[PDB]
Amino acid sequence: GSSGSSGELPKKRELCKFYITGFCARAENCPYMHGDFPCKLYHTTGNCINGDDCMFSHDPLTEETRELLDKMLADDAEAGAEDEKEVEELKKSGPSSG
Ligand SMILES: [Zn+2]
Ligand SMILES: [Zn+2]
Repeated sequence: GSSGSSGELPKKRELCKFYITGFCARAENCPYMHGDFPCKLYHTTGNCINGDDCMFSHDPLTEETRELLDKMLADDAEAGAEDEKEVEELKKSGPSSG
């Protein structure tokens, strides 16, 4: 990357709230980012659980994209919701059969 600049046009460079799952009514009509968008996990720590077959792009962050994360994260991180959690049972005792 050398230019960095990006003409000012009506295009959302954010992670579509649908792409996350894959059910986005508008495919090529989605003003948001789908693939190009850089992977989060791959960055959060460096390695992605998915692997080489990730649904997200693993390209090297750029002066541009970089700005995205700053927002995406800030939004999510800041706005966090509580969710139940527990430790599933490995193996509960069972009766006998004869
Ligand atoms: Zn979309
Ligand atoms: Zn990934």
